[PDB]
Amino acid sequence: SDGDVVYTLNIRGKRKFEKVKEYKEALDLLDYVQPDVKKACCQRNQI
Amino acid sequence: SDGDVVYTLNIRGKRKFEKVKEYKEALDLLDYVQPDVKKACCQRNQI
Amino acid sequence: SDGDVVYTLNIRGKRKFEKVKEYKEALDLLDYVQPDVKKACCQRNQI
Amino acid sequence: SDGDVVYTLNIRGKRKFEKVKEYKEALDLLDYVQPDVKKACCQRNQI
Repeated sequence: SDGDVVYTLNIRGKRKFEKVKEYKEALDLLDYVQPDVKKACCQRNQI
Repeated sequence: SDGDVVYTLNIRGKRKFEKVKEYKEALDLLDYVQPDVKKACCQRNQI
Repeated sequence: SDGDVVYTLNIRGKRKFEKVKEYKEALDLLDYVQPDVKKACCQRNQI
Repeated sequence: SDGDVVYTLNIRGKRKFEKVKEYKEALDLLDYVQPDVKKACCQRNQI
């Protein structure tokens, strides 16, 4: 249910942000695509 | 391109691992689903 | 030198943010405490 | 009490790993240095 609560994360440091933002993008995509793509992803490039 | 180079990450601590593990899944997914779903994701649940 | 550049990351979704926010805190901490604590941390709970 | 349980995370992909490993490093540090350093970090480079 908690997927639209805009939680701002002011990350001081560009390089630092690049890491975190990569995680937020990844989390947003995790919460985006079908659960089955995750299974197929598991056997695509995951371990 | 480095997406199939098995890099083991021994994460001591269950709760800790749970955080990283989802990140690795999220990253695996970032490199999995079509770039267009990421665009649509941007307008689905991203900011 | 990019460690003090405020890069806002609006993370929609509480649970999502909780993960990334802990990552930004963790990164901010990586970029804070003494380098020797990292060595000791490496052998404290890191692998 | 879950900070010393070795949970291996085989991250396929170097670039991917660099991100997650940075998270695990950061998480390990979060559970390492004193909670007061986090407070001071908060007002050192955190937002």
